[PDB]
Amino acid sequence: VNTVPDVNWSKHFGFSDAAAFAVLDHSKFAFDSEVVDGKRALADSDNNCWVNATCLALQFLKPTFKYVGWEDLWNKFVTGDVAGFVHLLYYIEGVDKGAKGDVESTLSKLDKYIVSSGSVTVERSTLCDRCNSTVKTVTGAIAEASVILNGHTDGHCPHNFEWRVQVIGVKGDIILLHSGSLLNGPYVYGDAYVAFSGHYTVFDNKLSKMYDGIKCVKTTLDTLVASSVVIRNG
Ligand SMILES: [Zn+2]
Repeated sequence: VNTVPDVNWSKHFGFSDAAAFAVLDHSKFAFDSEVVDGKRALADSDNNCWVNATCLALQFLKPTFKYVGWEDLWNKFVTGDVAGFVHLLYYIEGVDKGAKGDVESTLSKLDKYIVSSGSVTVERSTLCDRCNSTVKTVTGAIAEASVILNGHTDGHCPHNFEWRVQVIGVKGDIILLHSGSLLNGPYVYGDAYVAFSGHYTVFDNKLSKMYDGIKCVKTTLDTLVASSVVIRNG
């Protein structure tokens, strides 16, 4: 009779069924957390490693959210009230509590809720004399691109020349989600990498440390297979 209208929640959160999220208790998603080297990390529990990696990646990115409700739940997350933002991730990605989710799939959905912060330029080059190399610049906070330093082949033109795809520039701040099969480095340089340790971790590339839940391990990027890279001011 006297509730916030449903369209008020949709404006607040930016998706049409937000009232159905807003009515739900979020307290089952209040995972234990600690602040480890200045960032909020979730203790490993209930297959939540994918949530920890998503939220640590976002803290390396430093996003500005487009919608007030996201901004509010994010500010609460960083100050230690984590449940609402964590539930929001399970809700948006569509993962049962207790099941594993895919970090890159989740980050990909979050792009529309975040103010654009960077751009990535990918060249698809060929030596063919009939076909032309192409260049495409994607602008956002999260974008799909090969995270392999020297690029990768991408099939052939009909004249039998290889196409090669490669990141040739990054401006601003952006997370690149790896596009193809998982491979060893060298990787495009960034501040942090989402990686596989049999589960998700996040590697800080300036401190050379790996977050595993709330634990921290000094190790090297060479020991890891990265699925995404967080790049800051180029
Ligand atoms: Zn050709």
